[PDB]
Amino acid sequence: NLDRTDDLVYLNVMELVRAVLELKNELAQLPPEGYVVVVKNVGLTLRKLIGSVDDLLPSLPSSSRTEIEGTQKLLNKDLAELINKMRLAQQNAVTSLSEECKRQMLTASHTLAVDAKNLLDAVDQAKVLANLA
Repeated sequence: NLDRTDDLVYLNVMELVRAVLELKNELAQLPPEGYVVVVKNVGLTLRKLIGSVDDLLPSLPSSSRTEIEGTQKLLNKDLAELINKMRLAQQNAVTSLSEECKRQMLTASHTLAVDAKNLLDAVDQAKVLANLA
């Protein structure tokens, strides 16, 4: 089917989605310090992802290029939101509202992982239409 051999966009989407699933399982049992770290890795994998998307762009149909650049900005918003919720989680670590901002962290990072997965499909789609065009 698909050859992922030198496919960094693929690699970084997977690394990111993995990092999100890690947070999802660990958020329950991590002190405030412990999730700061996992979100920081989510940040890093994302900037790697965005990076490898940038290097790939020039080589696609303009239509796709424009759309993908759009989802890049969206991915960053998703990260901005995740960090927001992590801050809430932190200042509410001893309040009855602790549990809810852990739920919103999981939501935020879940929508980020999904948007990354959606981008992989868009990129894969674009690579194919490039072959056709």
